[PDB]
Amino acid sequence: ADLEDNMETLNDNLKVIEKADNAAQVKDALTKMRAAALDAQKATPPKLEDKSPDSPEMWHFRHGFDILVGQIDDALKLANEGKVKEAQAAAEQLKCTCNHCHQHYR
Amino acid sequence: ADLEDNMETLNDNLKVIEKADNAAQVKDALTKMRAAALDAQKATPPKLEDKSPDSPEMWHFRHGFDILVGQIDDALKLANEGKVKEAQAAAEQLKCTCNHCHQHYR
Ligand code: HEC
Ligand code: HEC
Ligand code: NI
Ligand code: NI
Repeated sequence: ADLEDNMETLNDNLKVIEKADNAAQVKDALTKMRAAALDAQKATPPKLEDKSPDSPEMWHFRHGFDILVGQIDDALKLANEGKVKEAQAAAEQLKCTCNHCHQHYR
Repeated sequence: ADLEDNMETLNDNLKVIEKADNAAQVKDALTKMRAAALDAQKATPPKLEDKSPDSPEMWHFRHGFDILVGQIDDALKLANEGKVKEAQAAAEQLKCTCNHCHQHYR
């Protein structure tokens, strides 16, 4: 999917986790976010100056999703252990990683 | 003032906002952070002592304080509207910006 579809998937499913009642909902949302993050990882940010694939800026972009996926996996482990409240708190910690990447385009 | 002293001003006024009870305290602390951020913006950080003021590194360093000041101005607006709770949440959300500059420059 394109970057915009991925970002909608991420934003939508973070809200799903926030209002979820059970682990199945949290796990399903986190699984969808993980796929969307790995999809977006291969895209190019539209406002980036040097879009050269090996530029530090492009590596910092790709690495942002590595960090995001690691955090998604942290939350997935908690949800996999039936720790719904804890997984939800872990998902909230994603937000600063989202915002970090966005700030490179502001 | 130097970066370390301005950073102390920012860190301490973050705590003043956290324990504040009214809009006057929050406004006073945010205004103090705004001033410290604009003073810090004048400085070349240690890891860039080698770099010109028109260098892209320094443009982005100064831009980071503009982002932070923009967010402080949003929190000020909330406090001037008497939304004391929302202003305090906004001040907390600043910490993500604090950490992002640190990753790239500290
Ligand atoms: C880079 C490493 C990113 C991470 C991590 C996240 N997002 Fe993102 N997002 C990214 C880019 C390059 C952009 C476009 C910026 C621009 O030039 O406009 C976005 C944008 C969004 C949006 C706005 C919708 C859109 O532009 O199509 C949303 C709602 C969004 N992103 C959500 C989001 C969330 C919830 C994230 C973490 C869980 C997240 N993004 C991470 C790049 C990156
Ligand atoms: C760049 C745009 C920055 C923003 C935004 C914020 N800070 Fe910062 N901070 C920055 C640098 C380059 C440094 C290193 C200075 C040095 O001489 O090494 C720092 C350091 C700090 C510190 C440590 C201070 C010390 O005496 O070692 C603190 C406590 C700190 N910064 C706090 C802080 C807060 C709370 C911020 C947002 C509200 C914030 N900083 C923003 C650069 C930047
Ligand atoms: Ni970054
Ligand atoms: Ni000093």
